[PDB]
Amino acid sequence: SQAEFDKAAEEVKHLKTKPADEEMLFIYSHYKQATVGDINTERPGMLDFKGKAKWDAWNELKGTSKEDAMKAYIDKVEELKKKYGI
Ligand SMILES: CCCCCCCCCCCCCCCC(=O)SCCNC(=O)CCNC(=O)[C@@H](O)C(C)(C)COP(=O)(O)OP(=O)(O)OC[C@H]1O[C@@H](n2cnc3c(N)ncnc32)[C@H](O)[C@@H]1OP(=O)(O)O
Repeated sequence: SQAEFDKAAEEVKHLKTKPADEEMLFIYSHYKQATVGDINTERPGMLDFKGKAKWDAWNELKGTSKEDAMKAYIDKVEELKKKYGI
């Protein structure tokens, strides 16, 4: 793992706003892969925007490598910074 990623996790959660879905979706899938990996949970079903989008976005990366997902995750947090603050 690469702690800077977790640090990014704190930092992103500090964003004075909850970013737009796409940006959220990226952080979510990247964080979910970066930490969990092979999605093995269920499909929310009930909700779409917050249930399938964020599950789908992660299923779409089901077999990735932590560290990479971290770089992109963190780099996304950096991108967010510009738009939302951090
Ligand atoms: C529309 C579809 C995509 C977005 C769906 C919503 C969830 C997206 C998670 C990705 C990160 C979102 C960051 C938004 C928050 C900010 O950027 S700063 C926000 C100021 N806003 C508010 O106070 C209102 C919104 N706040 C929140 O959502 C936070 O209070 C939050 C709940 C994130 C605090 O986290 P915590 O209480 O510690 O844990 P959970 O409540 O379990 O976290 C919520 C979901 O996010 C996943 N998660 C946890 N930590 C991270 C990091 N670092 N990156 C990405 N995702 C993270 C949790 O797993 C949970 O999702 P899930 O398990 O999929 O249901």
